[PDB]
Amino acid sequence: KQIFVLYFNIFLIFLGIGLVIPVLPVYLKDGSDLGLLVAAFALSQMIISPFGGTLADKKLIICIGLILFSVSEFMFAVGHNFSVLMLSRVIGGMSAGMVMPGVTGLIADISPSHQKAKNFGYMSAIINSGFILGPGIGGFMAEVSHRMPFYFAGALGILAFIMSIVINWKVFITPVILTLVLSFGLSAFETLYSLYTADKVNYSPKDISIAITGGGIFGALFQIYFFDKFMKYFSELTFIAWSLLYSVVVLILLVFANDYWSIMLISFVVFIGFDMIRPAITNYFSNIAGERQGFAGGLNSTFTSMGNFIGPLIAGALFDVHIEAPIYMAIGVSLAGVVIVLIEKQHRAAAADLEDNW
Repeated sequence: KQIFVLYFNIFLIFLGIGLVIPVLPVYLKDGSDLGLLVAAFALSQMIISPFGGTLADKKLIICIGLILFSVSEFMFAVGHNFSVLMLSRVIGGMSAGMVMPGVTGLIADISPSHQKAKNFGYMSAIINSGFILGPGIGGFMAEVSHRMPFYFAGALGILAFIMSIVINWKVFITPVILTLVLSFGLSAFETLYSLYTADKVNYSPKDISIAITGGGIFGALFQIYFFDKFMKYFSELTFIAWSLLYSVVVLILLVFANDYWSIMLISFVVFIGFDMIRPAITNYFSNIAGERQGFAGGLNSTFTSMGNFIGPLIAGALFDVHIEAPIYMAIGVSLAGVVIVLIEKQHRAAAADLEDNW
């Protein structure tokens, strides 16, 4: 019971990131502006991640972050000016950066024995599922009212508050870039996808929402089942490389797909690669520094937030330049991740053979 509330809390916190994706066209009333709000959320989270951890060193921080998230969501619901939306996004990012440290601290202590190694993988899966389903749930809730999703998210924030009431940096260079790859490959893509599908083949908010929700659900189920079943076939690095290659294949063939049902079916299966990448990256981080737990989680969080900042910002500009440019951006970032994985494999093999020769 006391663990499920934390999972729902972090799910809601990361859902608040993408809840603005399908509705901001209505709120704007006149690319970069669309990505600016999610960038503000991510930037505030990244700034107050180390500060949030320092505060957590001094819990009530989770409750205060939940209250701040609720009030931020409510002012976004009642917001009408660009400044108000900017401030609401900033407080939402502060809430995220004050709630995530508390959840990370409490989940490690709550999980007994060796269960925390898989608990953190499940937490990463929850992060990815919430981040992906954000736009889908937002589009579904916007059907009754375009202002509705923020009232609904604020309400769930109050309910979450009530329920909660009731070293060497040489190695970390590899996973961190990978953390900066996935968050770059995913967020930017998911920031543009809607608009892309609204311009290339003229989707509808209902169709966009059902496509995103189906992709997220299929990706999450495939993730859990065949991630339990798939770590035996390959290793962590080979699995990451293959997932990046699969994501590249899916994105490339999505670029050359114009039919309605083809686009829908590929969107149902486009989120498998990232959903399998994220827990693998978390396991890589855990293996890299077992003793330095929490610090590795801190780097994971700050660089995930940095990726969520960087992705949409240039994704909007590239979209303003070319309609499918963010797709090429994501493909290039995933190819760079593949190259980095190969380089790290070469370095690992060289070190291993050197040690064996010694």
